[PDB]
Formats: sequence, C-alpha cells, structure tokens
Amino acid sequence: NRHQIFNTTQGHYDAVSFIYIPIGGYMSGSGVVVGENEILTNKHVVNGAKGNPRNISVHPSAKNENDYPNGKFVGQEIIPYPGNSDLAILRVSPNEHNQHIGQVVKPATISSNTDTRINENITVTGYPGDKPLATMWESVGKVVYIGGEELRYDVGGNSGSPVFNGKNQVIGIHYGGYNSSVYINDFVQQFLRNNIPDINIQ
Amino acid sequence: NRHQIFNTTQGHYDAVSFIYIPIGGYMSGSGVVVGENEILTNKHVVNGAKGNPRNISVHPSAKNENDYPNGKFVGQEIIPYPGNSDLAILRVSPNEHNQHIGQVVKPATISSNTDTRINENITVTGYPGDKPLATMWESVGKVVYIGGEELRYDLNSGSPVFNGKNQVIGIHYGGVDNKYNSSVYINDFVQQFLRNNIPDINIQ
Repeated sequence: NRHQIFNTTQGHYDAVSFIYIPIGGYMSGSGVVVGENEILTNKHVVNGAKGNPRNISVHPSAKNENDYPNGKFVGQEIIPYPGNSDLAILRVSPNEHNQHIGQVVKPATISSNTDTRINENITVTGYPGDKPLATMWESVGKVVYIGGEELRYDVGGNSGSPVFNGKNQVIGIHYGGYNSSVYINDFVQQFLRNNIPDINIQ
Repeated sequence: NRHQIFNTTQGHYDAVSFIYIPIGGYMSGSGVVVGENEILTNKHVVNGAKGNPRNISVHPSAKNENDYPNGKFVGQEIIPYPGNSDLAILRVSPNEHNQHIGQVVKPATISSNTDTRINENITVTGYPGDKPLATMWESVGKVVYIGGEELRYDLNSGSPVFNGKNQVIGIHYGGVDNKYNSSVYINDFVQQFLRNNIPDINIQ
C-alpha cells in the first residue's frame, strides 16, 4: 500500500517530478529527471499539451500544491520514443534563475536491466491523481512479467511514474495498464543515449 | 620512467586521490580510496591539518587543478596507524550530493602481500609536487627491500604502490634521495589495522 513521501528532495526521490498541463481544467502526471535538461514521462502525458511544450510545467521534488521546493521548469521540446511504447522525453528550459533541471536535483540512475527478473521487488513513485495535488506517493510491488518493451508489476500508479529497483535505479516508466510500464530495454536505452548524452545507465 | 594519467576515472586509477590542505599556503599529497568512506595516506600528510580533519579536501580521480571529475570529499576523522609507520586512515564525510566516496569510485583492492617479493615490478601512482597541481602520474619501479612495515623500491607522499594485478601493496611516504624510495608495507599487522577500522576493506 501507498505511503506519502515528505522529504521529496532527499536520496533518490528528488528526481521524481510532478507534471502540470492546463487544458477547462488541467491534466497532471509524473516523470523523472534523467538529464541536464530532460525528464522521462508518457506519450499520453505530453500529448495533453497539444503540441505546445511550454504548456507543460515540471516540478521536480514537488511536495504539495503549495510547496515546490525546486520551483518549476517549462517544457521546451517533446521527443517521443519512435517505437510503439508510451514513452517520451521532455526537454525543459532553464528556470527564472538560469539553473538547469539536472542541476537543482540529481538526475536518476537508469538501470541497464541486465539483472531485472520477475518476482523482483520494486517501487513506483509519483503523483497519484486520487491524492491531493502534487503529493508524492511510493507503492511497493513485484515484477510479474517482462517482455520486449513491456514490464508488468503487481494499487495503481500515476502516468509517467518511474519504476525503481532495489538499487533505486529506474527500470521502467509506468504508463497504465496488473500495472504496465515501459521497460527500459536496449532499444529504449539507445533512444535515451541518442538524446540525453549525460544519461546515467548503471 | 613516469607518465601522466589522463583517464583518471577508468580502471584502477579512479581510487587514486588528490589531497589538498591549506596551511600562508597549502600542502598537497596523495591517497587511495579503500572503503565506503575511507582513504589511506601518510601520517605526515594528515598532520598538516593541525588536528582538524575538516581542513583536508580529498579529490578522487583528480585529473588537473581545474578538473575534479568526482568532486571533493571533506575529512571527518583521522585514524593514525598505532605502530611506528607513516600510515593513517582518513575517514571522509559524504559529499554535497550525500554520496559516499566508495560509491563514486571503486575502492582499491589491497594485496594480502603473500606473493610480494624483491625485484618484482610495481607502479607508484599519485600526484607529485614537481608536476602541475592535481595531475596524476604513474611511475614504474622495482622492489628492492621488504622488511617489517617497510617496502622500498627504485624508480609522492601517500601515493598507493600497485603490484601487477593493480592491488595496493604499500603506501609511499618518502625515502632517501639518490638511494631508495620508501613505502609503508601492508603486512599482516597493517592489514589487521585496516580490518579493525574499514568495515568493507577488500584484501585479496
């Protein structure tokens, strides 16, 4: 069961990011900082901006609706994964202090996924839409399926949430659905390397 | 002879560490990361901080004065070797990212020294003071004397002495000019001192 995170800027939680996109309302979602100016999230999240990346606000380490400890970063370029998975890179502008999103937080470590196997314990950490706005929540779960670019795990996760292994490395990006995530396999990794030259794959 | 190391974060070089201590000036020495929060260096290097470990800055895999690719870790506790040898452990605090020094580089392997013999080829690798600041250099040499805690070789303070397997067999501390270089030999007594203080020490 889910537990709220309160020290959102400490340890591996600081790269977990809250996404806000206005529309007669708003869509929210989750993502994870992975590069100097880059986060990962879903295609169906960035699609909410209707082609206009500056409609997307990204709040790394957001703690609640009135506590954005790292401010916000506005989207600059949407880079969707060419393959048929719910993955996109969002490139964000520097903030109103000309700091870079990869400088105010530590970019997450991506897992090579050489050791990832079913029955492994994982966590999914992000901003569930059934909780107060921009509150970070971590759920514990178990990998139950790995195939191609699909990784399923064993309640629900918020669109774009990073999936972490026991080493606090990102093994996948939750996209919906058991729960489904985008498995960061070799093809996904090369996509990341092609676009995020400082990507940290361990 | 001796050659500059440029890819200081690759292979066994990443644990080699540059040490900076302000004193109307500064003193610089060398050391080697051997645990999660621990480096080995000389007594006469840590003595430069005048009792205050926070005066010591440790830069693992330092490449030059303007290039510290693994940043800096600040001294937290000085642990001298109880015996009469120029050896100290420096425990360092986490960095501003709360990373431990043994997580940012691979801690060096220590030699059990069961096979170490005279005439064996070794390297001495560190940050000599006759070279530009924080530049790492490797020096090839030959063991000529082993006795007690004393290991001497032909060819600096705190530089690890590596065998052919890239294991640390000693910690350079000096010598007598035009005669021999001296290191602290990591013998069974030194080895046990390391175990008593460095939980994750790696001796092979």
